[PDB]
This record gives sequence, C-alpha cells and structure tokens, in this order.
Amino acid sequence: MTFAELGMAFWHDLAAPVIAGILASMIVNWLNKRK
Repeated sequence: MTFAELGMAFWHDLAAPVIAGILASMIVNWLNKRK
C-alpha cells in the first residue's frame, strides 16, 4: 500500500465532513441575520 495514494483519499474523505461542518455554521449564521 502507498501512503501517498491513501493520503489524498484520506485527506479528501476527512475534509468532506470538516468543510461541510464549518460551512453549516456559516449558512445558519447568515440565515439568522435574515430574521
């Protein structure tokens, strides 16, 4: 197995929930301003 080949897949896979999670808070915060 290659750490590099698993590096992109692992980083992208872990990043998916990381980016989506942070984005969720942003979207909600924006909507909270719309009242």
